[PDB]
Amino acid sequence: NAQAEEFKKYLETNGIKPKQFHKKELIFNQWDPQEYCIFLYDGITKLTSISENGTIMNLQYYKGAFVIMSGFIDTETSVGYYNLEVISEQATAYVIKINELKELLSKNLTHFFYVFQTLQKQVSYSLAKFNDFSINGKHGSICGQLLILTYVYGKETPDGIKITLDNLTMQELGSSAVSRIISKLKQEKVIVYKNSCFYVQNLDYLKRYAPKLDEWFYLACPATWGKLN
Amino acid sequence: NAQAEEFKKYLETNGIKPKQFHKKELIFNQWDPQEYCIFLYDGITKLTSISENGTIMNLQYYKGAFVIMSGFIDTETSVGYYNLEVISEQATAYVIKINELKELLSKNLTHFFYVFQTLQKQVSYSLAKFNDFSINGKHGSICGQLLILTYVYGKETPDGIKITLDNLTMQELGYSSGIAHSSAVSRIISKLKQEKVIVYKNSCFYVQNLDYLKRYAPKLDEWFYLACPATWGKLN
Ligand code: NA
Ligand code: NA
Ligand code: NA
Repeated sequence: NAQAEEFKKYLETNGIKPKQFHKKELIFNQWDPQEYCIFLYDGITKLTSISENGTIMNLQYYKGAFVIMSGFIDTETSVGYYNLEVISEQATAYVIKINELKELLSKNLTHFFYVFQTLQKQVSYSLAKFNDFSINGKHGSICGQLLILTYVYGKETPDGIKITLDNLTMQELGSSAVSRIISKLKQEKVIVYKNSCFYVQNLDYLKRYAPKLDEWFYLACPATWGKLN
Repeated sequence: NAQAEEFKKYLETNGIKPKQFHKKELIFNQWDPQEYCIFLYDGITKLTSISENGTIMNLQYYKGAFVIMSGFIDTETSVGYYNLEVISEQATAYVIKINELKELLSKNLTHFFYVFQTLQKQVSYSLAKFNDFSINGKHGSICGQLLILTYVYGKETPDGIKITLDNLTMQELGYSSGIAHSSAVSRIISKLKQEKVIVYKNSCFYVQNLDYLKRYAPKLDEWFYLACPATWGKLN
């Protein structure tokens, strides 16, 4: 992603070094008083919350390249008691104190527009998820999450759209009601297991039940949307 | 709102004037290829998506002051086939072409942060809406909406905390909770009047048990505490 590679060099040329993380590590957590701006360059993470019970909740997924900010840019304070956990085997990330970021984004508007637009993609993603769930319920959410994975990691082949993604990580991403919905799609031959890999074979099925997330992808990632359309 | 009033001045000093919009008007629409940045200074609006079927989906709500951009600041293309409908009697908004915005947010950083901060409030608001819904479902969603309406439009009266809105439609109340049809909403509200959490009296909604709403809208209450601590402190 060109605009992301440019933001990478802009951070390095300004002295900011990357950092490695491993599965189940927290890049930022809900208890640190210091808030941070995260440039997830490589890997897959998830935003998590906790209730009074101590139930963990999964709220959002992020793949690199992308930006995640745990604090408001102006006040420099938490936007919510969230933790950012790595679920891939490794993840390369740049961690920036929010105050440090603003003098940094000031001296180059192009990178400001980059970060600014990542927030926009985030807003509309959540509204398309809500829109799809409002119509086709949890079955719409699952088909949407499958549609995203298909567009991002899918390669067209004779067996279908192979999800180029380790089966470990792919099993996690996809509650008891959640298990049954995924399997029924497997039952209906929407996504098939074959030769240690998973292939998507009824892309129209996913587009049908996650139509607003299919639009979000079209309006936000047209080039990635076009390869399989 | 200090930083919002300062954004108002910056626009008027650049030739951008306010515009009156009456109820049911669309400040931007999903069919207009021109995308805009909307600085809703006063009034109440809702984001909608209209299907070919002709059904209408209520996705988000905004009061002034706030900022709603229909296009991506960089590409200037649509972020989604959405409309911004006015649901208050009148509304006051500064309507800007996206390309003209990059020219202004360039010259001032301070404002650019302001609009940047609104986006952050949107994201964390949708995630808090979602969070409270996963734990407490439709009941929590409605509690959340009532709680925010209590914080923002709360006046202490002998009949509890009066929600100072007019024509405050029960259906518009459910649309904001993420609930489409009036059956479920009617059911939930019934249990709330029975449990003496709310009362429908002078054509209007009064809150009588604030702690109850906080109990089932914690993540949304935690959002307002972190997002609008001044307004949050009114009733805590
Ligand atoms: Na934090
Ligand atoms: Na194509
Ligand atoms: Na539009």
